[PDB]
Amino acid sequence: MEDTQVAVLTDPRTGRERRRIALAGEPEVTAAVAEARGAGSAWAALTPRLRARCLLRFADLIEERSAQYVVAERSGTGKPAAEAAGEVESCADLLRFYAGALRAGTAPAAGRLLPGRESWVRWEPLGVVAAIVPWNYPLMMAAWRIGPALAAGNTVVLKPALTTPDTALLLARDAAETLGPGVLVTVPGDRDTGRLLVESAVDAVAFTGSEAAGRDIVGRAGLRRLSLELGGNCPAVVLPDAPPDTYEALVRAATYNAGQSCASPSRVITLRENYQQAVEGLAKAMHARRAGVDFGPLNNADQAARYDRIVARSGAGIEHVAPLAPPPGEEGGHWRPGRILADLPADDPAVCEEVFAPVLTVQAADDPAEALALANGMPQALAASVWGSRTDAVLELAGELNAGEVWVNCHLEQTAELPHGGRGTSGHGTDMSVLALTEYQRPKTVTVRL
Amino acid sequence: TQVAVLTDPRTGRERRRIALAGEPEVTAAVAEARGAGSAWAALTPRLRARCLLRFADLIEERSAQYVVAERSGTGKPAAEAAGEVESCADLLRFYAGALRAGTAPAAGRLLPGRESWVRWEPLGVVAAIVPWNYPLMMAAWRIGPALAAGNTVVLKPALTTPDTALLLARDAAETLGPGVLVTVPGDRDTGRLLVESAVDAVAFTGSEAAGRDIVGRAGLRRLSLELGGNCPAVVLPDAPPDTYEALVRAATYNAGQSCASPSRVITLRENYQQAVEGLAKAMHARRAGVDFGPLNNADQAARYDRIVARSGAGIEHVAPLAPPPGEEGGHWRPGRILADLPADDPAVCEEVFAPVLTVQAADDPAEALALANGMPQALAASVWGSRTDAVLELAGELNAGEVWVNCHLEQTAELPHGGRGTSGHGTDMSVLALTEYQRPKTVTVRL
Ligand SMILES: NC(=O)c1ccc[n+]([C@@H]2O[C@H](COP(=O)([O-])OP(=O)(O)OC[C@H]3O[C@@H](n4cnc5c(N)ncnc54)[C@H](O)[C@@H]3O)[C@@H](O)[C@H]2O)c1
Ligand SMILES: NC(=O)c1ccc[n+]([C@@H]2O[C@H](COP(=O)([O-])OP(=O)(O)OC[C@H]3O[C@@H](n4cnc5c(N)ncnc54)[C@H](O)[C@@H]3O)[C@@H](O)[C@H]2O)c1
Repeated sequence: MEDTQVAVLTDPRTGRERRRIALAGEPEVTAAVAEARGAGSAWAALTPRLRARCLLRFADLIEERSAQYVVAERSGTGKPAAEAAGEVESCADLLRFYAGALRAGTAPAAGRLLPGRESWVRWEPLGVVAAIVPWNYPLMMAAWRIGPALAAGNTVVLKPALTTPDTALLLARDAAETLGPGVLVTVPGDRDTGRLLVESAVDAVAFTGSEAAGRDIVGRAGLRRLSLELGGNCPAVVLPDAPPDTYEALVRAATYNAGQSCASPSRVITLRENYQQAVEGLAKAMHARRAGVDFGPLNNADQAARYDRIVARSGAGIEHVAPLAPPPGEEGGHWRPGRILADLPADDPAVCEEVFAPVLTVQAADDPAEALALANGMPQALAASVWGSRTDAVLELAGELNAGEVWVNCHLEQTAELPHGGRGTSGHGTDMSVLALTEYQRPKTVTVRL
Repeated sequence: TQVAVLTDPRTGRERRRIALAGEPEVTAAVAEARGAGSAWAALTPRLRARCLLRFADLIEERSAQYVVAERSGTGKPAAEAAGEVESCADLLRFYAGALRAGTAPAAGRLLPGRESWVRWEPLGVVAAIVPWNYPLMMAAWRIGPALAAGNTVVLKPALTTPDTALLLARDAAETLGPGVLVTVPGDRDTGRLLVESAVDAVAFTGSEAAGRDIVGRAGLRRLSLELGGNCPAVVLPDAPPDTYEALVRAATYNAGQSCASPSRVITLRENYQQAVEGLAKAMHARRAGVDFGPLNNADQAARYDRIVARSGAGIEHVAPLAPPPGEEGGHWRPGRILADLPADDPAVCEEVFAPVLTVQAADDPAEALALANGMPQALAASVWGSRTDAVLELAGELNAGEVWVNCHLEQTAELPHGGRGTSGHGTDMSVLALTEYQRPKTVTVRL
């Protein structure tokens, strides 16, 4: 029976049609998983040398076509040119990192561990990995999952978010040229496509997205290996001797990708002495950041309405709204301005919810110990920053914060070598660094009687 | 509070009446472990390792009581229980040492103008839920790395075998500090209440059905699963002379109640009959009640009966049953060799969890590998043969976390164990186990 599900995608900067795309249903998901399964034996049988070379060519091909990736990434996100260009560079770098890391791995030392036996330990891939990724960093979130998965010798079915299939489709095209047909397969679709993929004949699921989706996936993934990266609600603890550029730096991080980052600063926590300085300093810095000029739109109409709802429900006694300046002809885009909210209770909706927009709340604590309690007082625990001059104060807080990343006098700065990953309700995945490879491979002990 | 009335599996007679924990007791146990978490996590690695070394030595100092306790609800022979007490202490010493010797991604100037480093941090309170087949060792496998990583632990032993878990909690209190390890006896609903409690992670060892339930019940808690095996032993025609004796020894260890016990013997056509007869001769010398212990409980014995009755095996060799006088009411089942059976036979596809071996023939090593890898479960395997290229090529191809060559069921604290497929994806033993119980933190400092 002839049947095609269709999405008419729109540019978030303008609201106009940009792309009509067919969505994958059960037949396309089943076929994609079978294609990756069929490519698995030849891909896994490559030596590390040959596998690394393929991934290096993959990264160079992305780089060679970087202008095309930049346009594709911006079409569905509204990202500024400079942010998209940086993320294409970071994508290729991450692939190069794992290309090199897959040859440099270690295992428990081999030898005579049992009397009269020679033993060693080898690492082996899981098989087919499903990677399901959101719209906020389509290319980078794809790279975080497929990089280590492919490098560990798995094949991959990649399911991008409904509004941002574009770079995932280019990745599949360029992987076919450099890794081989079927090694990386992309299936565009909405949430239902993702659910079908989780129930398919894949060996593992690598998910990045909302907590509600994460909780649904846990149940329906069964005994498949599961890696979750969920929301953050990240604190920034600002001490009275914080450096002069603290407010500019925090506002720069909060308006990067229009504040649509898991690890963006959200909950600014000061002491009593610097509370009003921080509110005014953040308000002045944010006011210089104009939506439509200095950062992009929110991804879609649901995000903009959600922003509106949380702002309306907040009991903030102080509210500073930055300018809204959509370019000519872009009034139909999902533009929302920067906001600073202050004078609000510890359980305020703007504090407790992940706003996912350039909104900063400001709370005051009596002393560093209460600031730490506020910072660690949320169920999510992903990233954090500390701002201050005194080594003992900031490094002690850095050890105490419940987060996979703690920045001191900076925020939202990442590199392929250093891990990222949550606690609490943020999921327990590890992205970046050599530590990410372990999620996609399993050890085998071989013990030989002499 | 409900009271469980436990019986001795060697006799069927009452042996212990012990409280079965419900929600109030589970909730209080988790709060006790949570209250101990801050001081335990604050110990330096030097002090934490010294605590765990004293824990291991206290267990060995009290090994006679651990042996009696372990045997009481299992029926294990004395020599097997004594060896498992030694392995328990050794594993604790291994993780005492490993916790000081860890590494992390190298620190330094990874970003311009930034100094970065990576530290490891505990999850918090870990729930350890373990089965009755190796009560002490499976407790050790979970609590060892969890405690060494700075977590406190709530340990939920199987209903029929709380005995050594209670001793561990007493001896942990004396060496690690009160509340660092808390033991909660109970049944599967005690375990479900623990999964739903305010623990940060669940480390589970047991049946596939329970694992599937726990996945849905555990929510966003970090989860580690060690589930069933159905382990093949590929026996080539040039396998060494002691092959059948060694396979039978591994299959009757702990009355075959091992996740990694050999189950599916797979030969070629030229050595098929030799294997059936050699295994039957070796198994016939192992008499249930003298040379190995009972099955754990009446459910296990009935499960044995159902699988054997359902099998379409054309060949069946039954070893003798010889329970001592006074032990006629225990859950005794004999060793068995089954052969001449289809590839989807119940005895082949199910984990019998008793001293039963099936024997199947393949045309060549390629088809032997297909059979060995043709099950949903994928935990451990062995290969028996003399030629280096043949056995080592098979060892690479088998889907298993452990492959033994010309041996079976031999483990040590340094070397990992862990499943694929429907066997779960946890890692036990080796330094690799520690990662399940800790999380990295990148600290990046602006210069
Ligand atoms: N922890 C991290 O590293 C990280 C990184 C980026 C984003 N995030 C989080 O992701 C969230 C973004 O929200 P969103 O609305 O884009 O997330 P979402 O969960 O709605 O969508 C994410 C992806 O999952 C798919 N999906 C949704 N429900 C599914 C289901 N039941 N089964 C299978 N697939 C399903 C979607 O189609 C999409 O591809 C934020 O909470 C953010 O913090 C976390
Ligand atoms: N390393 C491994 O992979 C490994 C090691 C030993 C045993 N095993 C497997 O363990 C199995 C033993 O079977 P069994 O019947 O004793 O196991 P089981 O799953 O019935 O019980 C195991 C433990 O889990 C508890 N439990 C049961 N259901 C639960 C639930 N829904 N939620 C929480 N806790 C629950 C029980 O009370 C007990 O403490 C075998 O299949 C064997 O292969 C695996």
